[PDB]
Amino acid sequence: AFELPSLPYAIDALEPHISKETLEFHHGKHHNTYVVKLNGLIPGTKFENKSLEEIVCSSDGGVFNNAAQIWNHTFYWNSLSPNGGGAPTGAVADAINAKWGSFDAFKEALNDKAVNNFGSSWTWLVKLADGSLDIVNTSNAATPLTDDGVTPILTVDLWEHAYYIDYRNVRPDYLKGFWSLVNWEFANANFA
Amino acid sequence: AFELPSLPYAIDALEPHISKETLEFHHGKHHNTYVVKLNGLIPGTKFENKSLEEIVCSSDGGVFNNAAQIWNHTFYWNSLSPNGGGAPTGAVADAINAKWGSFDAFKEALNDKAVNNFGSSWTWLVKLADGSLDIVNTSNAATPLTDDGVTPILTVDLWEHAYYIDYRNVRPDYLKGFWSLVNWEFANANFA
Ligand SMILES: OC[C@H]1O[C@H](O[C@H]2O[C@H](CO)[C@@H](O)[C@H](O)[C@H]2O)[C@H](O)[C@@H](O)[C@@H]1O
Ligand SMILES: OC[C@H]1O[C@H](O[C@H]2O[C@H](CO)[C@@H](O)[C@H](O)[C@H]2O)[C@H](O)[C@@H](O)[C@@H]1O
Ligand SMILES: [Fe+3]
Ligand SMILES: [Fe+3]
Repeated sequence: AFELPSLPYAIDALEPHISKETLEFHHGKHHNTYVVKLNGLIPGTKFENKSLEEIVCSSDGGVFNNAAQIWNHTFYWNSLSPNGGGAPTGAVADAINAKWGSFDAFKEALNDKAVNNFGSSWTWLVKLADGSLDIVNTSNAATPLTDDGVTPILTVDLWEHAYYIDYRNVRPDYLKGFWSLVNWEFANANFA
Repeated sequence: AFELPSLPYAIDALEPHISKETLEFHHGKHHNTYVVKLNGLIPGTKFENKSLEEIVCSSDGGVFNNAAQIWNHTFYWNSLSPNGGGAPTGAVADAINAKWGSFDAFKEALNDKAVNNFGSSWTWLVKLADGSLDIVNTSNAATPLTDDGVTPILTVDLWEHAYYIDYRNVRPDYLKGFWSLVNWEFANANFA
């Protein structure tokens, strides 16, 4: 069966941006529930012996909601880092300049998409088939991982459990936290 | 310009089921925000002079998300009361018996609809064209108000801000608070 990946850092490693408690519920409870829920759904079904990605790329309903959420979340914890934040670097920094003209322009473009992403959703930095960076929003469990020629680069969870303990209703404050945490390294690895 | 309706009871009136804080953020911030956003979008569009209900039955995208959320929320506040909870009464109680056989059947039915309502959503007790009761789920800002022949009776907000402060990730606990607060007098008024 599937297992809950270990967090890539200490539970308080992302303080003061994302709290030890948010990580305890978000990773320890929510992510974990998606994993039990998927395990509880695959016994004696096609998805029996398949990899997570194989499953998301081939299901609908409950199996997809749960599998995608497991993948989307693991992608999310990686998008954050106790040593991330600040100016982008290497190849990603450059492709962001190619696309938006500047990092600041990219930042404002992402924020806009994220604050306005209606309901439980996800906002992604992606690499397109033409090799260019773009920002796309997904709702609930939808993930670009299932889009041909689209390479997820980074993601921001916008379901309210991701920031309500720490920022209540103000997404902009949460996003301020994300930019302090952004894992550019994970970003460049995915990009290249 | 639309306005934030006043809360039907004191901010601590739903304690311990729904805290003073949830109400301050939920009613005082979340709901207020929809009001300001729709008030910001109507000017210069074919909605300027229409009623809230008129807007939500004819709008799209942003104007709809907003107007509907205002309607849904106003309905939601009325579905709770410091003097509600417990067994259904009068007309609604007997209709529940007619459809589900027993109040408990109805209840287990509804809880199951609500608990599995993926992402931001609403679970509704609606009165159908045939005169019977049914439970239906909408996601994000969708509302049965836009379905002809379908009269909305009660609703439970399932967006996470509605319960996270008080219950974190456990919707069933939230639902326990909802059944302690159900406003049967409002349900019966809408049914009659
Ligand atoms: O995994 C169970 C089902 O979850 C989804 O359906 C639920 O959530 C929807 C909103 O996201 C509701 O409208 C619906 O009423 C719920 O049952 C999923 O779409 C279903 O295919 C799953 O079977
Ligand atoms: O009012 C702004 C827009 O809100 C919705 O679209 C946003 O939220 C969607 C998810 O619910 C995202 O997919 C989308 O990218 C966001 O822009 C609404 O559907 C749009 O019509 C509104 O313009
Ligand atoms: Fe999440
Ligand atoms: Fe709400």
